[PDB]
Amino acid sequence: PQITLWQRPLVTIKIGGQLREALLDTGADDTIFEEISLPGRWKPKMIGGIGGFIKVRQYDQIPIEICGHKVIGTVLVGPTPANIIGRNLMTQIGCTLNF
Amino acid sequence: PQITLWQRPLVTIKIGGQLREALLDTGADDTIFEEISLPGRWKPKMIGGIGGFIKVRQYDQIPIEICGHKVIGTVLVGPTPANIIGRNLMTQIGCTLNF
Ligand SMILES: CC(C)c1nc(CN(C)C(=O)N[C@H](C(=O)N[C@@H](Cc2ccccc2)C[C@H](O)[C@H](Cc2ccccc2)NC(=O)OCc2cncs2)C(C)C)cs1
Repeated sequence: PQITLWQRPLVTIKIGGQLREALLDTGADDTIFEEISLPGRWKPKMIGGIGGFIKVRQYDQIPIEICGHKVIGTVLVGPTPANIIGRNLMTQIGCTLNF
Repeated sequence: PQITLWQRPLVTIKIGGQLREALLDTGADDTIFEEISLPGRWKPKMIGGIGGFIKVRQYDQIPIEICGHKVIGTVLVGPTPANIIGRNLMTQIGCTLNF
């Protein structure tokens, strides 16, 4: 579907049996969620943002449904104020920018 | 044109007679530049993001050229690690997300 930018580009996604809304963020290399429960092993990691850096957990090969699209990738879990779908996953649903 | 997301979506801009590269950021409501010199008055403002918040100057009605597209809008200047073009200007050039 095509989405204009008069409003924040929110998408509904399913991950680990949980439902959430996330922002399609072309300005984000990675995908991060605020508190969700994911299983298994992860690794420590720090993300750099506009206001500074945050410490997150890094999970790989995590199944994720973005607008009905099934894909798998690396998902970070950390203290973000907004759930974000990054380029690492937007690339997987074929999402592009147009103008 | 069309822009896939395998690489950060950078565009070349001209603003205040100065050249810069910026990220087409669908996850940003506003446009922010680190160190550029803009004329005129401005109003202090704070912006939030991953990592915390930062104090920035808010200039309105600033002529800016984005990939050859001449438009005008609010531009923030402040301690940001990367130049960002927000939704406030992306809508001006008719930029959309597609998948
Ligand atoms: C619900 C409430 C919390 C919300 N507020 C907002 C409005 N806000 C603050 C913003 O749009 N804020 C923008 C912003 O930082 N956006 C950010 C996402 C975000 C949104 C909301 C809250 C926190 C983070 C997203 C931006 O693309 C920044 C740009 C950037 C790139 C390189 C270096 C520094 C910065 N990119 C990143 O932070 O990349 C790192 C990563 C971000 N997410 C996963 S990895 C500013 C640039 C204007 C949206 S949702």
